[PDB]
Order: sequence, then structure tokens, then C-alpha cells
Amino acid sequence: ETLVTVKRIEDQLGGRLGYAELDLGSGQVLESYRGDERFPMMSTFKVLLCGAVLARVDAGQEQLDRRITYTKADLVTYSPVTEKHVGDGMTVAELCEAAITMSDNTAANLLLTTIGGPEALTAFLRSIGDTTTRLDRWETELNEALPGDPRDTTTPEAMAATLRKLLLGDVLTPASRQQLIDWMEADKVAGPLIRSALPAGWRIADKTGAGERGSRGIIALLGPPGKAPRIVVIYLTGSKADMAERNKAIAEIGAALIKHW
Repeated sequence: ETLVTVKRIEDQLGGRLGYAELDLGSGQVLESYRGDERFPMMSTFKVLLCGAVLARVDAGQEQLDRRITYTKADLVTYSPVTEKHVGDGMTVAELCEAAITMSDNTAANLLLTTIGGPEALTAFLRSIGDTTTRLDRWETELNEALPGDPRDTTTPEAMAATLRKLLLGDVLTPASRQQLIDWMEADKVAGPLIRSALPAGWRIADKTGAGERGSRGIIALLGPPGKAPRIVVIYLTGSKADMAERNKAIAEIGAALIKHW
């Protein structure tokens, strides 16, 4: 029934929907829709970015408390946290927390610089066995979502697989792994999406994205109280829906996969 709901929403909104739900013990796909088609990641890439940063922290190449200085000229659109700290700068950890929790765009660009740019993020991903996902541009041009454009894209199944390696696998140390989950648990801007459908006792760690051409997405580690969690990723692109419609669609898919857990 969840896959029926997905198809009906895609029929209703236009554009394309992508969906993957992953079992964590085996890493096998429980169900997916357009699971091997490419979708723009938008800000959902910011979790992979912070994984790359934490990987450098783990290797002694970076410190969570190192202060990055920047000016007003480095600010791009939608920088709710970094725009308040042009004066005193921010630490690597504060920038990650801003990038994940508020989806601060300058925070992501600042972190991208620390690792060597979008090409270095893609190389990090290749190094951990993701041969599909790719980041090519900076904020905010990576949100352009041109039809057919493979730049800055993932597939629902590949993003699910990579998130399992990062959040539960051995890419990171347990301390850094949990740091990443903790930032995603603290997501502030995902309220109208899967969180709006969560029954009491459920836990979620998530990250949203939004882009041009009606694009929206979410990646999430979630589970019922007392039970094992799963990973879900949902992308949509190519419709004329506004943010609220995009939010509703994702929440409706969340409610269906929750009802059919």
C-alpha cells in the first residue's frame, strides 16, 4: 500500500518521486520506488558533508573546536546562523550543527572548503563504496535541479546505503557516528514532514532538502519505541507544487510507511 500511495502522489503532483526503505540488520531494501533513478540531493548532502568532516576529525586531520573565520562576503542566501557570527567566526562543530540542524547554506560552503570542495566530497563517497552519489557545485547552485542533470544527484537506494554505512557502519568511530546522529536528531526545520506523522515514542534523526523545479527530499533514521529503526529516503523533483504541498506529500508517505511498518 505504501508504494500505491507513492504512485498516487506522483500522479497528483507531477514530476518524479523516489523512495527507498532500508532494513538495518541486513541493509537490504524493503521497498523502493524509482530506487535507482537519480534525484537532486539538495541539502540532504549536508549529512554526507558532515560525515566527511567527522572522518577527518577521526583521522587527526581536523578538530571540532577549530574556529573558522569568514566575512559578510562569504554569505549566500539562507544563512540563518552564520550571518550572526561574521564577527566572532564559528567552530567546525558549530558549522556542522548549523548545516544539519538549520540547513545553513554558508555553513555548508565553509565546511566544503575545509575538505577540498564538492570533488573531495565525491571522492570521500567513492572511498566508502558509493559509486553513484556525486556533488559537483556549491550552495546555492547545487539546488538548480535541471531535468536529467546528473550533477549533485543521488539515487534513493544509493543514498540509503551510504547513510547506513555512515550512521551505523564503521566509516566513523562510534563517538563521531553518534555525533552525526545527534545533529540529525536536533533538526529544527523538518517539522512539517515525517515528524508530523510520528506516533508517540518514535525517534527520528533526519535532514531535509528543497530546490528549484518543485524539489524536496528527506533522509531519515527512525524507529518505533522498543523496536529496531530503519532508514528511509524520499525525493521529489519536477512538479509545480509549493513547499507546503511538497511537505504534505512527504508527510503522507511517512504516515503510510509508519502505518505499514
